[PDB]
Amino acid sequence: TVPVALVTGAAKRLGRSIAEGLHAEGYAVCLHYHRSAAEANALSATLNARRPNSAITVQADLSNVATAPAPVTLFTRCAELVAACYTHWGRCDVLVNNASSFYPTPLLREAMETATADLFGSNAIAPYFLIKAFAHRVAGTPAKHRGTNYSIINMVDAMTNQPLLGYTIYTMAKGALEGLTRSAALELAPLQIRVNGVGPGLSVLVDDMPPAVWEGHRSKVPLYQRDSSAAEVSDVVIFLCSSKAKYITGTCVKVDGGYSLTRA
Amino acid sequence: TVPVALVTGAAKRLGRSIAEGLHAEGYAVCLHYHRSAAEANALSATLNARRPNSAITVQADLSNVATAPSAPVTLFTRCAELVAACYTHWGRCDVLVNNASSFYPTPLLREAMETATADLFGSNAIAPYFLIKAFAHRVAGTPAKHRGTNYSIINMVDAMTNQPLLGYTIYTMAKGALEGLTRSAALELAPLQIRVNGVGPGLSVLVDDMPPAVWEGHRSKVPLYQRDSSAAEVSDVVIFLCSSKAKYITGTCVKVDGGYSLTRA
Amino acid sequence: VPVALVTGAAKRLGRSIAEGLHAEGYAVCLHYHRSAAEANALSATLNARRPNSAITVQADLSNVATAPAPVTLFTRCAELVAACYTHWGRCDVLVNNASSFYPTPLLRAMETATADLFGSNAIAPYFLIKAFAHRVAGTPAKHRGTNYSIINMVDAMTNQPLLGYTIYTMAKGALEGLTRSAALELAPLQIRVNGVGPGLSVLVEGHRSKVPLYQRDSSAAEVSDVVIFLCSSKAKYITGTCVKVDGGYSLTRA
Amino acid sequence: TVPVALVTGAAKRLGRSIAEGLHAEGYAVCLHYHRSAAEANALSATLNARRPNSAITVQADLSNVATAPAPVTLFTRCAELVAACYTHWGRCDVLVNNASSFYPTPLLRDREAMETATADLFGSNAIAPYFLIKAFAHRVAGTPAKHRGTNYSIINMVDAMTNQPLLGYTIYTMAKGALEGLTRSAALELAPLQIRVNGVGPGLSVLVEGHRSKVPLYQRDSSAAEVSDVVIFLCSSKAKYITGTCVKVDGGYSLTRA
Ligand SMILES: NC(=O)c1ccc[n+]([C@@H]2O[C@H](COP(=O)([O-])OP(=O)(O)OC[C@H]3O[C@@H](n4cnc5c(N)ncnc54)[C@H](OP(=O)(O)O)[C@@H]3O)[C@@H](O)[C@H]2O)c1
Ligand SMILES: NC(=O)c1ccc[n+]([C@@H]2O[C@H](COP(=O)([O-])OP(=O)(O)OC[C@H]3O[C@@H](n4cnc5c(N)ncnc54)[C@H](OP(=O)(O)O)[C@@H]3O)[C@@H](O)[C@H]2O)c1
Ligand SMILES: NC(=O)c1ccc[n+]([C@@H]2O[C@H](COP(=O)([O-])OP(=O)(O)OC[C@H]3O[C@@H](n4cnc5c(N)ncnc54)[C@H](OP(=O)(O)O)[C@@H]3O)[C@@H](O)[C@H]2O)c1
Ligand SMILES: NC(=O)c1ccc[n+]([C@@H]2O[C@H](COP(=O)([O-])OP(=O)(O)OC[C@H]3O[C@@H](n4cnc5c(N)ncnc54)[C@H](OP(=O)(O)O)[C@@H]3O)[C@@H](O)[C@H]2O)c1
Ligand SMILES: COC(=O)C1CCN(C(=O)c2ccc(N(C)Cc3cnc4nc(N)nc(N)c4n3)cc2)CC1
Ligand SMILES: COC(=O)C1CCN(C(=O)c2ccc(N(C)Cc3cnc4nc(N)nc(N)c4n3)cc2)CC1
Ligand SMILES: COC(=O)C1CCN(C(=O)c2ccc(N(C)Cc3cnc4nc(N)nc(N)c4n3)cc2)CC1
Ligand SMILES: COC(=O)C1CCN(C(=O)c2ccc(N(C)Cc3cnc4nc(N)nc(N)c4n3)cc2)CC1
Repeated sequence: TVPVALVTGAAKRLGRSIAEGLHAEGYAVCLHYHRSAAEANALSATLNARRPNSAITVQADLSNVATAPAPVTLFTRCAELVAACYTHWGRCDVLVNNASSFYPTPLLREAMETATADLFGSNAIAPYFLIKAFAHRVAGTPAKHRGTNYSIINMVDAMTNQPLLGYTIYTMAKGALEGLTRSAALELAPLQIRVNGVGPGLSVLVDDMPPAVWEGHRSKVPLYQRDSSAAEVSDVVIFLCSSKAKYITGTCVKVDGGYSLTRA
Repeated sequence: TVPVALVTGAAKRLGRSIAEGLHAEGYAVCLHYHRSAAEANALSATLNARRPNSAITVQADLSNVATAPSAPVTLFTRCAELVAACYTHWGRCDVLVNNASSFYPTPLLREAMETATADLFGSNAIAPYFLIKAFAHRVAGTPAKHRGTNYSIINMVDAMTNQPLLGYTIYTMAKGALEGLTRSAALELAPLQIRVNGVGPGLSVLVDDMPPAVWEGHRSKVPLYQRDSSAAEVSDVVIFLCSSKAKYITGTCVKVDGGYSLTRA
Repeated sequence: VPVALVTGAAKRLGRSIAEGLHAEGYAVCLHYHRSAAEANALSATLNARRPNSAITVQADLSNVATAPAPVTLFTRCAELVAACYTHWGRCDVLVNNASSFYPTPLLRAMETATADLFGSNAIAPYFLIKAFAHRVAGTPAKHRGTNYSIINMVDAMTNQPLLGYTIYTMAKGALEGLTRSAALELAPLQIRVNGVGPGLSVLVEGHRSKVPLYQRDSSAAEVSDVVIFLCSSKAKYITGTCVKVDGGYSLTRA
Repeated sequence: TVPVALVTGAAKRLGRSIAEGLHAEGYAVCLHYHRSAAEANALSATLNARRPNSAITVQADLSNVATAPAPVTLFTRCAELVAACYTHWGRCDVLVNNASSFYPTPLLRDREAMETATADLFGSNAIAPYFLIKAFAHRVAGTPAKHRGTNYSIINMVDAMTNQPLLGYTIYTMAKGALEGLTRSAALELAPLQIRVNGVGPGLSVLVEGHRSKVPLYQRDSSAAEVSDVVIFLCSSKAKYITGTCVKVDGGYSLTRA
């Protein structure tokens, strides 16, 4: 039988590239989305056309809030994402924690608050609950029926040790996700679940600024003097999920073109 | 003329030693507590006896939850009022030590878990963020000519979290976040000359609620002295980092672990 | 056909790296110091699979002068890179794998130990990288390869130092520095410089059981496959980074 | 009883500040120098004037080369530095590995040049510290327990910025990486003898406007005292639970990005 990957925030950009990369290796893919229903469903369509019954889409707000049905908690919503894989395909072999909100939370001058739950939920708390659910399902599976290549990838940030000015909550949340990578790798090793991180520097940079400014930022990357393509990140995620990487756990791989080696 | 330090979770153990260490250097100290009212008030008494009007106590749950007042009171508001208490009482707040911290297992493998999330993440990460925000807002709001000359924020982190304690995921995640806060705040608050640094104990003031051989077993693994640290062995470092001699240090984490993080299984 | 230079290629991890690269279509220059038999045997196997796809070169990578004026380590390193160019006209990949490893205790010979441990693990890699880079720079842009990659074999565990191994540990620390410095300086020439750090691999029960994942040391392939990936064009945005291949061993504490 | 500190490259700048800081705490200080005899001797004079017999000077090339007397090896020269403390004062409590050469060794465009460069940069920054630590430890081990000092401390002067390497400075950067490894390895091995081994890493200090303005805190390089005071604290008994750690003294400079 065919292995299953759950990719959060899979609709576009890096998540899509990760979903596509995994699909190209033969994985059936559960495509999580929050607001990008159209893009997610379009991606599912493409993948199901190449290979029937190889893609589904699930909607979830991964912010640390209760939602409307008692109210539904984030944990419950995370458990149902993993469950959707089991209900549809009877398994979940790979989890990619990719979904992530990203915007300023300045230290210096119902916003703020919202911001805390959105940024911490998507980047840190939801990944925790998702890993918990993922692990619970593997533990609950009889050893003889388990998959042979369980892999969890956390999308971190190569640059957060050189924090982006005004992005504290985001930076804090990636710090937490790094901790989750290490703690989960240790605790889930007995179940042969590998937990690793991939950290982009600058990838698929949006040109929503003066062209010369866009160019200024990307030119700072020592290698190629440009931001990465989506595939340049996703191919690494795909390798780490492959059985050739089966001795790697608890580690974060920078995919940053040497950007973290720079100084002001 | 007397500088003011806010120390969270100041009632006992490391927080108390930090409060005492800062007080010994001339600081007036605002002693935060959650459940340890007796201990906090006793400590305040001792310090006020040595030096009148050099200690106060404030109560606050630093968990990421709304509390009862009218509208519910958010964590952010509660954090702001901690900083405000220093300004109301002494007209200043020069040092913040994010020490308060909950610490217990949140296993990945087999109502509870949810209060756990808000308690562990609130105390270790979210409250420090809001506390730093409030601290910084008050400095920015103070006219340059009236500002203190040695602003210092110390976050109590963990020297061992890169070698995670089995079953302590949320706690470990939260310290990870606090490390991020240290670095991000240091960069952003540098223009205001607010230094933000971390102190990371390994094993300190270990309590023996286990067979003696097991207790001795844990402490013997520390390469230096084969023992856990005293409270002062940690707090003295916090105090140095707050001193003006350490005024070029910001955004860094100092391990106080007797070489424990150098070990392997 | 692209060319890889693998130092200490005769056995264990170096052999697995040489084999892994060869399986991807690389011609491979197999460096050895004392293991002539093993190196030549490996060359034979590879040349049998694919004619003219393997050669062997001998060099002491210790920081000493050797007999011919005496020959310096730098010269010896330059000749290793040169051997690739003389034979195949190119050198696309360099894997700094050769490494001596033994106690240099601080608490109760020592001088050859310093030159051996520091030379193989740090100084020779530096000279090798220098020579490698010089040859790429000297090649006209239109004739250059499209996937230049240098991999340094580091150690996942050296931040948790092995008791009594100071010089070795120092040397890996230097090799890590080399990885970062070289990655930055050679970026304009599109030469990627990265590190792979094993924890416990191909151990010659108590020790291996401490590895959280699988409770065993790794196989050679479990390390070499990662080296091979980093050399592939799919990894072309990775430079200046070290990848631990340690089954979570560096996450442990006493 | 008067404790003794050996400070390498003690003649000027940070080393001098470290020597002065330690002396101000009551230490007798052995001032190592290579080429700066005048400055070293002038510093010794000042310190001996404040407190008779509290300073001496010793000359040594800490480069990884043999010198003229059989030729004298670096190891021997390092052992004699530690020995000089014992001969003069009967003890050596603190070692500060401060001496360091620092200049470009470019990977991209004189063969003898590059070779003395290797031995000079690696010797001073890494190999000599190793031998110095070895000698230092040997002397403590050889001292009967009842006669040992109570606050043994070795400080290695590292670099806060080497993870963001200075372009063209490979050998130097490699050597600091080695010194970091030495700090960690020595801390572990020498823990049983209660010898603490730590690192201090400046970012930009006592620079000889564009460069200094990049430091987030104060937008300037540090003073010598802003670094040396930290070295002094780490050697104090209040820091006696700190070992195997590197303290950045960089005004947040390592937090920056291009
Ligand atoms: N791009 C870079 O240069 C860069 C650099 C460093 C690290 N990274 C990391 O790499 C990963 C992917 O990068 P990216 O640029 O592709 O990310 P992105 O486009 O900014 O976000 C990816 C997806 O996350 C989902 N998301 C955001 N908030 C959510 C929430 N509260 N609940 C549920 N889903 C939410 C969104 O889904 P919907 O659209 O469906 O709403 C979005 O499509 C992220 O984890 C990021 O932190 C990226
Ligand atoms: N001790 C060690 O071996 C060790 C090791 C590594 C790191 N650390 C770090 O060093 C710091 C102090 O260590 P410690 O052992 O002295 O800590 P601790 O005794 O376990 O906790 C300190 C105080 O934190 C307060 N606290 C806990 N949860 C709170 C909440 N939800 N809201 C408000 N206050 C809360 C408690 O105050 P009340 O008693 O008033 O309720 C407690 O007295 C901590 O940040 C810890 O993470 C310690
Ligand atoms: N094995 C592990 O558990 C482990 C763990 C961490 C890191 N590593 C790293 O991974 C790499 C390979 O590991 P390994 O176990 O395969 O290494 P290894 O067997 O101990 O050594 C590999 C080769 O290095 C060569 N070599 C040693 N000293 C030399 C010198 N002075 N001049 C020239 N060549 C010299 C030897 O070549 P000859 O036989 O021809 O003389 C030897 O075959 C090393 O860099 C090591 O540091 C390995
Ligand atoms: N200054 C900074 O911005 C900065 C930044 C990062 C790290 N650091 C570190 O902090 C330490 C001190 O900094 P600094 O700027 O004061 O250093 P420095 O002035 O450049 O050098 C200090 C001393 O090292 C000695 N020295 C150099 N090569 C030697 C050799 N081959 N043998 C014996 N002695 C040798 C010299 O002694 P003589 O004059 O007697 O010949 C020199 O006075 C160094 O370890 C450095 O790496 C400094
Ligand atoms: C108002 O709009 C603008 O013009 C601003 C865009 C943000 N700005 C940047 O400099 C900036 C810094 C880092 C960036 N990245 C690292 C790219 C990027 C893009 N999307 C992301 N998404 C997530 N979730 N996480 C990331 N780290 C992430 N990162 C992008 C822009 C300032 C200008
Ligand atoms: C029942 O079996 C279990 O599940 C194990 C969990 C950990 N156990 C400990 O005894 C224990 C006690 C103290 C420890 N420390 C690291 C000391 C300590 C004590 N209080 C603290 N408080 C806070 N806030 N943060 C800390 N890092 C902290 N650390 C570690 C393990 C019991 C064994
Ligand atoms: C000739 O050497 C000797 O005198 C022996 C002394 C006792 N040894 C070990 O117990 C020991 C400890 C750790 C080991 N490993 C972590 C495996 C290993 C085996 N070979 C290696 N070779 C190199 N070059 N580098 C390594 N890190 C390396 N690592 C292996 C043996 C080392 C071998
Ligand atoms: C012979 O030397 C030369 O060729 C010059 C070339 C131009 N230089 C600089 O721009 C430069 C770059 C960085 C600097 N610093 C980070 C300050 C500094 C000054 N002296 C030092 N000395 C040592 N030993 N180590 C250091 N890290 C060190 N650092 C100083 C000057 C260095 C001096």
